Amino acid sequence: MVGQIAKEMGLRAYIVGGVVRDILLGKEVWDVDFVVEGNAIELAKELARRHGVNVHPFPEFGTAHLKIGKLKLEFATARREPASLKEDLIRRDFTINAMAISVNLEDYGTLIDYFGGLRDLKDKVIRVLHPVSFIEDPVRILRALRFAGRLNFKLSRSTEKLLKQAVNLGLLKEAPRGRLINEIKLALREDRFLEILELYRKYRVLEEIIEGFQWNEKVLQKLYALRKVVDWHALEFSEERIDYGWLYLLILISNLDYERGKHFLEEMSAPSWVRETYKFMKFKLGSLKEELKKAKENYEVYRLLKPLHTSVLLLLMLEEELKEKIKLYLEKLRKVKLPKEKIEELKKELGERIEELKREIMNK
Ligand SMILES: Nc1ncnc2c1ncn2[C@@H]1O[C@H](COP(=O)(O)OP(=O)(O)OP(=O)(O)O)[C@@H](O)[C@H]1O
Ligand SMILES: [Mg+2]
Repeated sequence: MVGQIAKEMGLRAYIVGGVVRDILLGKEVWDVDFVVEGNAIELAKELARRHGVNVHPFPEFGTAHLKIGKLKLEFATARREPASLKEDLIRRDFTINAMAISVNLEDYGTLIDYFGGLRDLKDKVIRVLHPVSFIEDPVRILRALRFAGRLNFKLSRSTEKLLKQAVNLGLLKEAPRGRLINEIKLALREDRFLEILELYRKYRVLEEIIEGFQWNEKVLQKLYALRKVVDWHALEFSEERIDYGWLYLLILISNLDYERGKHFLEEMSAPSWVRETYKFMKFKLGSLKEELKKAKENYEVYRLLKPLHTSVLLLLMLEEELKEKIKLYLEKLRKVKLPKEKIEELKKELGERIEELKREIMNK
């Protein structure tokens, strides 16, 4: 694979970063990151050569990206931004991300841990490499929590102190906006994203990001309830799955004004249906809940929930009194079908009579 060419080219290549951590944690990963002492670009192009695949070079970044099957390989030259592996490693964020495993033939299968990344790994501890790490790259403030959210890891004393410092220093607000938005977009893709929100509330990061944002108990409660509803729905219908991460985000921004909220969602590069759910949540949701509680017949609820998005209904299952109604619509009302002969007798305006018969049968 690599070590052959690394030996033939006299270079030294290493599997580096999150991939190594995932391997140690027994995680399946098809995305592989390499750091090389040598010329990594030529090594990558020669790998792509021998394998006969296509290689995208990046002279500016001094890196190369090549894909074999659905497996993606990124090769990078060791750099301090020559530079030894250690110097390339210490510039990264955390200890568990700071390790490497050699693919070179002599040392193959050797985990190289300078900073005790394995020590901090087994202790479930997120730890920065250097004391200025948060000031250096503010994104890490969020990142740590995310990892701490994902793996259920605790922040070390030093790390927590530095993090709280950098947060109180407000460096988060003066951080590059794009990278922050990216980190947030990556955070919501987590299944542990709710716990990440717990850490967010704990260290108050969102208050330093979004305009006029604060925390109250009702939002948190509706977030737990949201987790319940999401778990139940994901349990019942496996083919109806959507992205639930945005729903929590819509819960958080619920109390905020429409203008800045819309601007924020457009700033997040959010999907259509999400922002549509937001606009529908602001204005039309109140009268929706009103007329929903005012519905005597099941068919009326069917008519009301028919044009609605599924996410809107899932969001509507948060109400206790509306639970059985939503569950009824999902598991019964919308599954109703008809025979042939009846349609033929109706044909001797069509959809009207169809909805009429729907009204007839769905009330049983
Ligand atoms: N903001 C950052 N500061 C320093 N190093 C970083 C930063 N972001 C990523 N890295 C380094 O890049 C490597 C992989 O990048 P990435 O941000 O995808 O993290 P990851 O471990 O791959 O997370 P995931 O497995 O969830 O994708 C990490 O091991 C880390 O050392
Ligand atoms: Mg990765």
